[PDB]
Amino acid sequence: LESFSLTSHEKKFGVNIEFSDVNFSYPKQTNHRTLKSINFFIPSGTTCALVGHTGSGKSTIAKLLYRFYDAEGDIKIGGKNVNKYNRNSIRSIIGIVPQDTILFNETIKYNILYGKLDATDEEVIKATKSAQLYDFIEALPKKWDTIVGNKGMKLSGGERQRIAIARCLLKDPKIVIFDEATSSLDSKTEYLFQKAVEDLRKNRTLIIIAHRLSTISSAESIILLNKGKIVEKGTHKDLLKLNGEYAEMWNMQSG
Repeated sequence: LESFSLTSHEKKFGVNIEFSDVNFSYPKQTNHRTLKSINFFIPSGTTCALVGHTGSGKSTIAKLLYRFYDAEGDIKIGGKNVNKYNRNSIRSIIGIVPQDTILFNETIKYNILYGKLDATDEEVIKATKSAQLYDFIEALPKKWDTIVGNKGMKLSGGERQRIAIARCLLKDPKIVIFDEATSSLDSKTEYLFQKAVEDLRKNRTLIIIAHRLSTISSAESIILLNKGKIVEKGTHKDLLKLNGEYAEMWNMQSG
């Protein structure tokens, strides 16, 4: 098995992603599939939002890109089939910012550099400034050396996810998978999000798993899943005009 390699252009600007007639069920899910005849293509260096009710199969798409499970059908990165490569060379070009990040019981700086144990203090500062985490850390009583985790200072979900964003910028992958955990209790969370997304997206292919549709409206492509099937695809304006399920959700969430 080969090791995945990005072209020089791909390294500079990002890589495309395609799923072709992809079908999956989890090992214990012995009656039904979580994903059904999934076809989509993400152009390199663009953003793609995956939307849909819980159950739709949104997060399973990510797990298959990161090779957590094997699917039937074809997953291709940069036109190349992932089944020709060893898993670790695929994962090295993908960064996950999950809904919920578990912290090591260690300094905040240790938790960040885990993205790339190598990083210079300078790369670490830049990552933490992009993640919107620098003023939070400068204000801490031990700053960098503050012990976090479950013995240690407790961080919100928003804050832990900013560590995850920083880990990811340090990793510097060419694919970023970002499960959004903005809160409709506080509009600063979404503004922080976008500030991060702006830096995250820079010269990368970015997939956003969205639960709140407003985080996603300027995404170059939105894919709406309904029970494992992709039922609609396009940009925000087009999906509203379609007046289908994305328009229904959008209006419920808008009130």
